[PDB]
Amino acid sequence: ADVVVGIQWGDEGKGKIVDRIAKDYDFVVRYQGGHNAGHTIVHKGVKHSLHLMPSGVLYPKCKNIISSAVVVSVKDLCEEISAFEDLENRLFVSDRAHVILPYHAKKDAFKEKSQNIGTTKKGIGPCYEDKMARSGIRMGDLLDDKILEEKLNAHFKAIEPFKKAYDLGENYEKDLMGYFKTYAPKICPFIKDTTSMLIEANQKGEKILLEGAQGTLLDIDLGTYPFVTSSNTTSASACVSTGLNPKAINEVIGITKAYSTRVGNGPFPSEDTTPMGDHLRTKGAEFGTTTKRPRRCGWLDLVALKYACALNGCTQLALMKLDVLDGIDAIKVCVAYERKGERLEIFPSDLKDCVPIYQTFKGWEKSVGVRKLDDLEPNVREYIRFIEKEVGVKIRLISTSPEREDTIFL
Amino acid sequence: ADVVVGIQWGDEGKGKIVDRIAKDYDFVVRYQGGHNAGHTIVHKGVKHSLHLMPSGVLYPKCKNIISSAVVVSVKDLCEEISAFEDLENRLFVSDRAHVILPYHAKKDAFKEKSQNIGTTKKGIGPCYEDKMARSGIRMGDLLDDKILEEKLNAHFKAIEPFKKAYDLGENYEKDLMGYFKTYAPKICPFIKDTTSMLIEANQKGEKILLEGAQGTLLDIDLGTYPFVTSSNTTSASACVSTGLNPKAINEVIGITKAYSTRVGNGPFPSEDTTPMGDHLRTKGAEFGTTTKRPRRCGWLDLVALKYACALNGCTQLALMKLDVLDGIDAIKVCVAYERKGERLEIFPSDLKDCVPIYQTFKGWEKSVGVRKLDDLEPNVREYIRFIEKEVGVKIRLISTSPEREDTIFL
Ligand SMILES: Nc1nc2c(ncn2[C@@H]2O[C@H](COP(=O)(O)OP(=O)(O)O)[C@@H](O)[C@H]2O)c(=O)[nH]1
Ligand SMILES: Nc1nc2c(ncn2[C@@H]2O[C@H](COP(=O)(O)OP(=O)(O)O)[C@@H](O)[C@H]2O)c(=O)[nH]1
Ligand SMILES: O=P(O)(O)OC[C@H]1O[C@@H](n2cnc3c(OP(=O)(O)O)ncnc32)[C@H](O)[C@@H]1O
Ligand SMILES: O=P(O)(O)OC[C@H]1O[C@@H](n2cnc3c(OP(=O)(O)O)ncnc32)[C@H](O)[C@@H]1O
Ligand SMILES: O=CN(O)CC(=O)O
Ligand SMILES: O=CN(O)CC(=O)O
Ligand SMILES: [Mg+2]
Ligand SMILES: [Mg+2]
Repeated sequence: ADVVVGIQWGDEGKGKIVDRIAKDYDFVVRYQGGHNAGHTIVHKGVKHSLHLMPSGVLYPKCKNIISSAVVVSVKDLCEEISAFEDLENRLFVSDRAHVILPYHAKKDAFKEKSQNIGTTKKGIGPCYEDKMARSGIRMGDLLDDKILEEKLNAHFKAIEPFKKAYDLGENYEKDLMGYFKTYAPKICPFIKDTTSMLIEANQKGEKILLEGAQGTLLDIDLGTYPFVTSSNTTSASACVSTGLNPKAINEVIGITKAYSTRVGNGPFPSEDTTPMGDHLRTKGAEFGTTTKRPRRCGWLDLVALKYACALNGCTQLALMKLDVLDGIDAIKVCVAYERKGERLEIFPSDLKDCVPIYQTFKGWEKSVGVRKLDDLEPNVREYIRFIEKEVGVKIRLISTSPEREDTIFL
Repeated sequence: ADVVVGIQWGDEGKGKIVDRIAKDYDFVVRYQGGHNAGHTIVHKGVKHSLHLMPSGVLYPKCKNIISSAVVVSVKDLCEEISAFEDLENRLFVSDRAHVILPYHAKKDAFKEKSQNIGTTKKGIGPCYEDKMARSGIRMGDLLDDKILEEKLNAHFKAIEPFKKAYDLGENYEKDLMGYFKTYAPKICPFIKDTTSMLIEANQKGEKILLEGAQGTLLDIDLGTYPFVTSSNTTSASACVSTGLNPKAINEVIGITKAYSTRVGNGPFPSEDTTPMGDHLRTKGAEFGTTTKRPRRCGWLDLVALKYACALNGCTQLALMKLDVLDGIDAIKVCVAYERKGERLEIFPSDLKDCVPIYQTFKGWEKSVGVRKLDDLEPNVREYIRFIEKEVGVKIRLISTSPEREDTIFL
């Protein structure tokens, strides 16, 4: 199995890369996160913004799997399903995936008033909380009405003291029963034991592609806590809960932009808050695929990149959005941190007082839409060479526009 | 890096195996769980029951690491530290590990009144809940008094509505400040960036052994939910949050008993509730290393074992407690499940109505203390051969008593 992982703070271009390479796989698997994710595919002038639907959906011969460590908003997934034809037998949702309830999004919004993490307000964190509490509802529960009713009854009891605090509707209980009466029949045909499916697929030598969501620096354990998502986002997360094991991982494709973004609060050493950062936002159209929030923009940070590469075991890199830098006279790359007169070459566990140390590169003019290495300007290829040398991983895919085919393969 | 994982429901003999093989490693790493774990080492008539302390502690040249996905009761860890000499520079606790507060154990006990999971009542689940909420305190916070005070102040506000419900002391707030004034100075010298330590150790080719806690069937995602622990327990969990990556995993040693146990509630297809199960409990001294609860006992279940082997990628097996079966005339092994007239060869996602189908093996008389394959009775070796054939993984370690040296290496 191969894994596509974002090695920054999300939105690196994972949807584009997965869609570009998915034709050569039998399964494409979303393995963590929820509909906080937003993965944009563009082909022939048509854009799809996927949230939980895996990015193999444009190849009908692929089997798309939503695996057990995902958190599922059933209504939102059904709305994604309605955008494609004949998804029966090419989309499967794990019976072990946990279910996001409206309470979760209301609780997310409420706690955000005081925590100020900048979550997507989709209820992801609270759903993972109920999973750890072992009180959460799983997709398999939707297959039996009596089991679902017992679990919903426990949920109604458990949340009663928070009805006013969380601004829960006075018809919350009747509305939620009606929610499942509406959406359970639509989603139930897709619910399967996907763990067994992937155990068997691995044993049979089928080609499996695992699609990460978020990025390494948003990992609950190893990212910029508490400014992180509530799931593990590294490549090993793809073999924790899918039915695969670490020995099955072959290629690990780390996705990185030629600059940096994050959306929401938290440390960002190479952030550019000057009008150049605003230029990156405008030219790169850096607005959240899910929330439409303006992203924070900055320069590529190789200290953080080396850390993420180590945690993932990247065997190749995909370098994205080189075209956004067209016309910028000087490109900065953070190669180290200064901290109180100390030069840090290694990503620390606390980013307080870490100031970027920049190396500057000569810019280029017209990488947009280029499809051959021969046609890239010398200064682009010099930038690429530097990144490869510093990180120690070959850049094998280069993206020069949102379009699927505007990609160089090496 | 090599990984030792329990492939049943915990208590397979992981502490014994890790201690038996740890002399040949530079690092021994606990990577998940908390002091719910209880790992028993016996050597020369002296027993150590470890809970969070890694099982390389009896080899002073080893470096023992408590990694980031662990949950840490500081008082309990300090009490373990006091049992060994000169642990400075051979024990390191990740600055990213989360801290178990007394509130967590009180909340665990309270929710257990209605959930009846049968947790160890150590506060593990609630601590992982606060991690997903991104409100949890991490070990690195203990290194700065101002940061700890701000986080404790938020904790006091957050828990106030539960003071009566959870039977929190009226001096809870002053007691908890005093708790950290007592224990933070003792633990602070051990707190380090262990992620960077293991990134570097892996890059340098040092020998790393990862010690699992619990077992595969207790995995939060893929185990017998909700009768599971709140962490991931498979071998990939060892490369999610430690600083390693899946490509670094070499050997995966799956630890299994020659029969089965679980402690706490939940499905157990091969459970034996007759006096034979009571005999297994007495002869095997099957009482929880942590809680002293009597374990539920039963027969080896190869359907569940094949599932766990697939999730972990086991390259070798360690077969434990063969000596407990000495004198039993017929040994049963569950080779399949019957479910409503259907024969299941593959572990299903719901164990309801699954009845064990048994194959019977001729017993043996005196495997206890045997140290050479030549000295094992033919019927023992026939049993071993069958397990290896059915599971497809070679049994490389055979344990014939609690003692470190009562182990056969192949
Ligand atoms: N200009 C440009 N845009 C790109 C390129 N690759 C992807 N995109 C667009 O960049 C944005 C990436 O954000 P997003 O879809 O959230 O990334 P993901 O979450 O990693 O899939 C989307 O609008 C993509 O269509 C590229 O090479 N150049
Ligand atoms: N009789 C016998 N006891 C064993 C053997 N291996 C380990 N033990 C004991 O079996 C129990 C294993 O439970 P525990 O320590 O909780 O296992 P762990 O959690 O996997 O380390 C302990 O009392 C060990 O001392 C064996 O081969 N034979
Ligand atoms: O509890 P959450 O709702 O998950 O928010 C926690 C933090 O993580 C951010 N976040 C969550 N998903 C993100 C994403 O997804 P993709 O790369 O898959 O498209 N890309 C970028 N940022 C993302 C949020 O802004 C916030 O900072
Ligand atoms: O929330 P928790 O306190 O973790 O309880 C959840 C469930 O998991 C059991 N449990 C937890 N740790 C266990 C263990 O550890 P070692 O193998 O590492 O010694 N061995 C066996 N069972 C174990 C508990 O009995 C319960 O069923
Ligand atoms: O693509 C998804 N994001 O950028 C998260 C968001 O929209 O906030
Ligand atoms: O070794 C630890 N266990 O068996 C868990 C417990 O004691 O309950
Ligand atoms: Mg996105
Ligand atoms: Mg134990």
